Amino acid sequence: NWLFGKKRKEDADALATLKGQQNRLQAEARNLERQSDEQKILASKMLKAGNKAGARQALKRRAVFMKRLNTVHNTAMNLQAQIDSIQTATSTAETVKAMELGTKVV
Amino acid sequence: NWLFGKKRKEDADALATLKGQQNRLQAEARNLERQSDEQKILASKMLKAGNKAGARQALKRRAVFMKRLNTVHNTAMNLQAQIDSIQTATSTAETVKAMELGTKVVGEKIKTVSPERTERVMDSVMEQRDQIEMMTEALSDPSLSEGILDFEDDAAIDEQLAQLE
Amino acid sequence: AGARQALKRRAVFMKRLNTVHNTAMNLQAQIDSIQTATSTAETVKAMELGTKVV
Repeated sequence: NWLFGKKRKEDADALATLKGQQNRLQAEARNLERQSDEQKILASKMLKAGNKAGARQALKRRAVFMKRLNTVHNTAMNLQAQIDSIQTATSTAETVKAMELGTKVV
Repeated sequence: NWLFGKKRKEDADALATLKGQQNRLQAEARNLERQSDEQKILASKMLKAGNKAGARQALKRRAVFMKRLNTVHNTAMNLQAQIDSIQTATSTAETVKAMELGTKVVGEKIKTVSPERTERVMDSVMEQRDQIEMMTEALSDPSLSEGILDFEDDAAIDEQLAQLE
Repeated sequence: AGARQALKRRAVFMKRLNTVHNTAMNLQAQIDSIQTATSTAETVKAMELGTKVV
């Protein structure tokens, strides 16, 4: 009876939490990409201005930004995979219940 | 309950302390850079005015200023790394809690409809398909009705076809 | 390399599409089984009535 609504609420809350966390991770990835583009343009500008050890520092900064971007991207992908697992499990349970109903009738 | 707000307050206070200390270190680095630029310009000016042992003293002064600047810069970088560690740890803990919530939900769903129940349902479907095929084949057998005369008039109907042709 | 990622994405989408298509086909087969069983039961009852009369 009332337990079905509670189960639906729990699934919706879990999906909301996972999507909110994925929103934070996408925001952080966007910030990292912004910083990486800024850093690439800055490195090109100062190489225009004639410095190369500073360009080594700039490319190191871009490399660490790219590494952090890749890590947050993979974490967001894993959260997406778990959201997909929740949806697939709900659909599979409903399909199995329908098949069981048809089997009972036949 | 109330402990969560206390934890948030403690993390915010720690970040405030670290950022304030980094502000002092950046201020000191700025002062050192100011002094180093002043010293370089002064050295060039007095070399214009013709003195070189004083220029050795001036370049020594600039060298020690540069060394202090490098040290404070590295200290500020380390403080930045620790601020990053605090933020990364908070984000990682929140992500792990979200993943645990999703795992709990999927575990309850898989407990409700296991794979054993799925295989039982599909076995029932295949068995009922077999039974329905048996019943449908019983009622549609041509040997009950269609084959009334099994007699060897295949030759005779061949002759009637020849008659028509 | 982005095209490798894109074709991988299309491949996983195609796999999921195939799986849902097969599940829908199985549900169609079970609907057909329900209809066939109802028709067969009605036919057997009619044949039994005729057999009683004869």
